[PDB]
Amino acid sequence: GQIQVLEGLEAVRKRPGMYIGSTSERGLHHLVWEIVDNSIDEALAGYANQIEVVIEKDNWIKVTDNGRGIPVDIQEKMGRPAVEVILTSSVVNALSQDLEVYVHRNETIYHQAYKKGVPQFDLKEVGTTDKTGTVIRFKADGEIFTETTVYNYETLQQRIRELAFLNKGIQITLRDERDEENVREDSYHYE
Ligand SMILES: Cc1[nH]c(C(=O)Nc2nc3c(OCc4ccccc4)cc(C(=O)O)cc3s2)c(Cl)c1Cl
Ligand SMILES: [Cl-]
Repeated sequence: GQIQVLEGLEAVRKRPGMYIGSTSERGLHHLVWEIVDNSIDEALAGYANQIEVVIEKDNWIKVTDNGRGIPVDIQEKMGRPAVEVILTSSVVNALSQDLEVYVHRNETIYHQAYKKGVPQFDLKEVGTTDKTGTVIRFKADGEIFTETTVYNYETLQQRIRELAFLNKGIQITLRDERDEENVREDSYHYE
């Protein structure tokens, strides 16, 4: 089970272009689409209706949704929490130098961090909450994306606007916090 996980990460890092199209600027932006697509699926299942994408200092990406939260129940097949199985099978996690998740579920905040898809510690209870949803924060691996790891605000804006237009009823917000002195936000919500 666990051995099959490591080979999966190795495979994605060995031929990243086969999984995200390219290691150019295009492939870097794809990382955001892959995570946002998971939030959109949770909205289409009837659970979520708000997605926030933040470009943080040093081109971290934070994606937050108000869905049910990725499940944390032990996956009888792997003996690992479901969220760990799901994120260790993620292309984005494989192609990130660092990735962390916060799940709000069962009135609890759970946290796990990864490097190149490898968990750095067991899923941990870190707090309490009266909300549900998922926070993903990731830093693209510069060893993979050798051209640029800098996000283009207008590229992300055009695609987020498109996703809000195609998926009516979902509020999707993009915020650029890289320059703390000039913060830019665009928020889209069709019908
Ligand atoms: C930013 C973000 N959000 C999500 C996300 O919310 N995905 C979810 N998948 C799921 C989900 O997927 C299927 C599942 C997987 C393992 C164990 C039970 C169900 C189930 C349930 C549920 O049963 O309550 C809830 C969620 S929420 C993901 Cl994945 C990412 Cl990345
Ligand atoms: Cl759960």
